[PDB]
Amino acid sequence: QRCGEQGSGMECPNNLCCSQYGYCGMGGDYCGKGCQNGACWTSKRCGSQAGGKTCPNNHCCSQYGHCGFGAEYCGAGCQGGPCRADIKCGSQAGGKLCPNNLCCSQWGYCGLGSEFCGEGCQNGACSTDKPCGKDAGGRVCTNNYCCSKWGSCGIGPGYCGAGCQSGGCDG
Amino acid sequence: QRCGEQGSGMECPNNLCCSQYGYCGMGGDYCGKGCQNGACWTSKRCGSQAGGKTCPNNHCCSQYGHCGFGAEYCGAGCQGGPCRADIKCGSQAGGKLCPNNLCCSQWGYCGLGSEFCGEGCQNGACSTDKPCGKDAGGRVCTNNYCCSKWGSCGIGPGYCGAGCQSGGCDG
Ligand SMILES: CC(=O)N[C@H]1[C@H](OC[C@H]2O[C@@H](O[C@H]3[C@H](O)[C@@H](O)[C@H](O)O[C@@H]3CO)[C@H](O)[C@@H](O)[C@H]2O)O[C@H](CO)[C@@H](O)[C@@H]1O
Ligand SMILES: CC(=O)N[C@H]1[C@H](OC[C@H]2O[C@@H](O[C@H]3[C@H](O)[C@@H](O)[C@H](O)O[C@@H]3CO)[C@H](O)[C@@H](O)[C@H]2O)O[C@H](CO)[C@@H](O)[C@@H]1O
Repeated sequence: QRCGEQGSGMECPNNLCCSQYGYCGMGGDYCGKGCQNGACWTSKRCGSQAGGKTCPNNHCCSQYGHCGFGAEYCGAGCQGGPCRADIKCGSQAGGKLCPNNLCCSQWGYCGLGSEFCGEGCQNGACSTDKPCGKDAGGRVCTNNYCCSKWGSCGIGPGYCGAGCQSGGCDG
Repeated sequence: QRCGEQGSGMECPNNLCCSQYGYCGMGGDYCGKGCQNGACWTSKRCGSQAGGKTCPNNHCCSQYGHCGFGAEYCGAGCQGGPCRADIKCGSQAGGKLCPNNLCCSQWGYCGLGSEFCGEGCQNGACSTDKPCGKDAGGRVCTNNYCCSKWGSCGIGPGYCGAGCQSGGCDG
């Protein structure tokens, strides 16, 4: 239920602002001073102008490095988030990965749903579930995901714990 | 640190899958059966198809009522979320309010950032706190937000509890 640092990076539903103390709400108490994520009155920096950091809550990063929605943020110059432009990736783009765990279609563009994560998916939250490791001819996961003992890619102690074949192993 | 139901409608950062058990991670144990939000393998339903339902994590609802990202989703047809087309609202669109607490600009389009939430903001998460209640001519807030004791609009205990002048007051 807590959010921000007090909630492990958690986000509030419906763009609700996460107060500096880690609770979800709307109003100055949450959206004002110390706002962690959500519709912060005080807009979060991103991309080029902010060390490459991405926007939380899947907001778009304007050409100016500010987080939000609308033509201004998602239109021309958008550096991140659901940009109105099509985001290239995969072999077709220097082997690039999609941002914020987006899947890369076989056609070389970023997205989510069966058309992007389905078959041909190059990276991101692909739902194909290709095996990795000892039995996959030594295959390693994409996105530094952890290859578990059963030889599946994922993130969470069950994938990254002891017996973590490769990737972001805790162990 | 719980997501979905077990964490009060809370969502994971970076489109991480909220498991049936309320924990964030990626993989089948998270993104497969039971997934409550995030980049679930079997995409969430929305729109007119699912009773008017919005998409979690600010995903787009395609014309067919499935949640995701990419041309197919946010492109033509888009029913909700950060569509490619501009979302009209306010007095221009029949006093229509923006979805997901988005701000309705002075011009009749939804968004987040100083441009939609500042001067002229019509509904949604405006950063401007127009006073409500007794000391405001008995003005009421937009979106059924709670007019608080001290005379401010917001959501959360402080605003909707004891001294809630109007709105989504509980007590
Ligand atoms: C979309 C976006 O990221 N807006 C930022 C804003 O952008 C910084 C640049 O602003 C340009 O001027 C904007 C101005 O801010 C708007 O109010 C106006 O309506 O449109 C013009 C378009 O150019 C300047 O040209 C440029 O020098 C930058 O300053 O910055 C503010 C904070 O400064 C931010 O809150 C907002 O999200
Ligand atoms: C954008 C969207 O909502 N996609 C839905 C899809 O929507 C109905 C249409 O499905 C098309 O089929 C998909 C196919 O399932 C994808 O895997 C493939 O890569 O692309 C096509 C085109 O989007 C039909 O061709 C079209 O006529 C519509 O009926 O429905 C599917 C379930 O059928 C859903 O999984 C997908 O997320």
